[PDB]
Amino acid sequence: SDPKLTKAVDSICDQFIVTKSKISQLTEYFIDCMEKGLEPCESDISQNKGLPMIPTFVTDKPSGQEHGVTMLAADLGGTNFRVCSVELLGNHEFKIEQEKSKIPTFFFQDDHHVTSKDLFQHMALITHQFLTKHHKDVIQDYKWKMGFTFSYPVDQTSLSSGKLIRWTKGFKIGDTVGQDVVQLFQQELNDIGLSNVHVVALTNDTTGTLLARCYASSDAARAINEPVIGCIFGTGTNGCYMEKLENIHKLDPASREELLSQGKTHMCINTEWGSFDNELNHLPTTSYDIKIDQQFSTNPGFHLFEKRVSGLYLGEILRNILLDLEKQELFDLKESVLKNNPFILTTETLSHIEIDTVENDLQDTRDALLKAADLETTFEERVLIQKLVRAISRRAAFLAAVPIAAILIKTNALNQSYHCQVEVGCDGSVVEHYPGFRSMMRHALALSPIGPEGERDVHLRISKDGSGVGAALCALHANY
Amino acid sequence: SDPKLTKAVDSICDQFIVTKSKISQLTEYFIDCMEKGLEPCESDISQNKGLPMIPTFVTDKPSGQEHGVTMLAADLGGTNFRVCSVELLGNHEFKIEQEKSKIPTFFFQDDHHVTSKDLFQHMALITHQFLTKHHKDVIQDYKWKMGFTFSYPVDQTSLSSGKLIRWTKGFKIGDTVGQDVVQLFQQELNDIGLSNVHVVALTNDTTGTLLARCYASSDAARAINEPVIGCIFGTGTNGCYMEKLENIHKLDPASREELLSQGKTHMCINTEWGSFDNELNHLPTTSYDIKIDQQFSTNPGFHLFEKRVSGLYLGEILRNILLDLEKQELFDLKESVLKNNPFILTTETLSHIEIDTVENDLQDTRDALLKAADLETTFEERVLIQKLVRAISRRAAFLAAVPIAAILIKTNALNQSYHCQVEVGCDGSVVEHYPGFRSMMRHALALSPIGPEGERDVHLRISKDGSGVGAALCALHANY
Ligand SMILES: OC[C@H]1O[C@H](O)[C@@H](O)[C@@H](O)[C@@H]1O
Ligand SMILES: OC[C@H]1O[C@H](O)[C@@H](O)[C@@H](O)[C@@H]1O
Repeated sequence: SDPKLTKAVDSICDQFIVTKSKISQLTEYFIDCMEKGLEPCESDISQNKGLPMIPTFVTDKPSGQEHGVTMLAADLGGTNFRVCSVELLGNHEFKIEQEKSKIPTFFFQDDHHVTSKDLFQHMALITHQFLTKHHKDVIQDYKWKMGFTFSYPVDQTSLSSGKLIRWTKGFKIGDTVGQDVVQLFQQELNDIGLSNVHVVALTNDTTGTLLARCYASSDAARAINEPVIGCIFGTGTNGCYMEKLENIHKLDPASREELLSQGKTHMCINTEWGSFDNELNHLPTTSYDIKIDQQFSTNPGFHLFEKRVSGLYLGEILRNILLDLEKQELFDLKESVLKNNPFILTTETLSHIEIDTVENDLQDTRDALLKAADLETTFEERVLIQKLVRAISRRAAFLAAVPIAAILIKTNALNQSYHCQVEVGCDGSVVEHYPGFRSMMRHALALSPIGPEGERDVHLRISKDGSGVGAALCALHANY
Repeated sequence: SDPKLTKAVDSICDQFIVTKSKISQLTEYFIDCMEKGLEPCESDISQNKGLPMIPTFVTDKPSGQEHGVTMLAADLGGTNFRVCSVELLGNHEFKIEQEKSKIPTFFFQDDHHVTSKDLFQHMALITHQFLTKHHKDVIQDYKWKMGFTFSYPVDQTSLSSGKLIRWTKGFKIGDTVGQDVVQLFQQELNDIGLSNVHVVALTNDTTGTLLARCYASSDAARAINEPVIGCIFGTGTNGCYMEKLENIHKLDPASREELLSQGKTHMCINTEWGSFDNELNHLPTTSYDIKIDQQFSTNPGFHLFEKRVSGLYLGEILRNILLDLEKQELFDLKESVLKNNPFILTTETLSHIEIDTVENDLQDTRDALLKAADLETTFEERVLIQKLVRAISRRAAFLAAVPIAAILIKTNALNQSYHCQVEVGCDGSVVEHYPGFRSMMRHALALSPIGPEGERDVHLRISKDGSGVGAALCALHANY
């Protein structure tokens, strides 16, 4: 027991407190940023520091009765790449064949040069392998339609076109920025004899999450649970929603009028809320967050909301806290390997600490810290490390509720029919598996302007779109 | 169209309102009735008018790692009888084969005499039919153990013995009352060559629901979701919970000390909360409820809470309201068959009205009323019937939350570790399929003394396991 270490920890934990008044302020500011982000910016989209609010050119929420021939789907995340074939049977049913593979660490390192051709050649070959394994009998001329789920910010110009704005989540491929990722992918498919495979749709992982949940939600569930948000809380964080065409002022007025005359009323918006308040006008900030953004992040000055929320960064926050406590001569790092190893403490490490119990002398915390960075600890040190972890995760979960509450308020989403609630489709390892993260998001929602009664009308449902149904639904609509 | 009918309906709807203060009163009173009911009744158990609080002789919550050879299970409800075989694989997994069949209307007509042998012979033959279909090769050669789920109040004397206290729901076989239902069932199994099938456990459907959730709940979910209540909202309503052995004063002190010395701390209590406040000291009561209890129910003076909540009675409430409005010359029943047909309006009929919409001129309500009792309606009449239905169902759901809040408060269930929440295993057609019932129960929980913060820690989870797994777990434990 070191009373000076205990007070230092309690003081740092206080730096992560998010009050009811703060949530209200951030919710209000988020809506302002939404409206600003819906206006056209005559600057560079890569220079823009506001809330991107990217039109996805998706205008229809699936009913569940969509059906068609087998579609192809490719899904590039922050960790895995998947190729799938999806047969939409209507009636909320589908057949899926998929192959999942980790993204090689080769694409995340700077010691050797990585090019766009490396990435998209790798993706085209995986596609070729999938088609050889699961659809060998299909003619080599078959007119495959493919939907491409690309979980990165894209300057979407149509359903099938858009240029990469900037990488995130540790990806470092310099020459992809400013390039149309559908063309890059299509060219590599062409080069290996798969020119008959046409990438006809491009969706963000938020967009796919919303569409897939709209299609799969049964008639009974859909009756009293209306999916209004598809969002992600994993390596990164983001969410989408349906905005009135009239409010999407950055959209060409002729395109708006054309869509309106076709009977459309809304278009899905990829908010890219990981980049909420990149200027830090209001986001809770500690010295540890600044250090992560400026020194250890791949995109300094951008995606600052994500750096306080998503799983890529929560462990790194703890590392910088322990390093600061060592400089203060309060914590003995012993023979650990924390120093000079950014991101060696993972959110997976924290997940073993969050609900560890003192009845077992916090043995899971000890093992996790030894396994991660060879950090020996005493019981008393683990008690304080647990406090730090819980403050980090609570702030992350409280902030995670802000974009959702803001969207629900701006769109008046809680105004529905009798008994009908709003469903927020959630995917990602943090919201799904980090113990207590969902419970704290719900607490924060109850504290937000929607109040406890609004939170009861909100269903944070784990809804995974890892099978490519979201991309498949977009490809089904598009023309070959 | 008729302002006098509209004001009469609004006035009737106001009679079904349950206020926050009322919920608080009923929640407090329920706890008092729990403590009274845990004492010896000092009278006949069949004469007892208090909260039964029946000890089930189940003292251990499954861990999920139980495993063994295939067990048999039989489940007699108020509508169906099902036989199944359950293979417990450990690791929260199991294989189940089951056959469901309606209870013949022969057992529902008093026009001819029905005996216990009729019922249990029918059950034994269905069991034989199940074994012939799914286990033909070893029907007569296996020493089968069977768990018996009997969804009726039983004066349980051990895990495998208990006498029927009284029938509920649409059942009445006089010679079963006071008889050990395990012996009645076992005797009929013996008579058809199934003496090798041993009924070794007897559980209420509430008890089985809790056990099944304890076994099926994954390690991760179980870590932050402790199942504390198994409850039913179907034809009837009821729930069970784990009570400290020291508080079960009606239990023989020698048995309590024996169990305690064996390391046991709790026993599951079948509350039979359908019989909460049979004297109507506080329960909301209308003339329609009194008419149902005194004239149309099989058990007048008992199960009065159930008669305001469960699916057997909600439709019958609407029938008595429409009959009252006709006597007043305010509602035209036309050529309907409502009069002199108790229970012809079902909760299934009401489920089609609850979220029917005026955008479709309430056509589903029109069809449901014609199909149920040949009641033609105008749009205005359907609008008012919908108001009545919604007032009936809201009262049912608000009352349904009272026993749950009371149990959680009495047992200090919300006092747990960090992030740990309580799970309430729910089964039955009403909570599962009646639109909005679960949402209204959650509102009522937020209004109860546990408050909105308590409701967020409560998860009303629909039991996708059933009472067969619960009975199978008890059979696995018992000796052949
Ligand atoms: O994957 C979640 C989220 O992570 C980052 O914020 C970006 O790459 C987004 O495009 C993506 O939606
Ligand atoms: O089936 C739910 C419930 O219905 C009635 O209340 C009784 O028969 C109970 O024994 C039973 O648990």
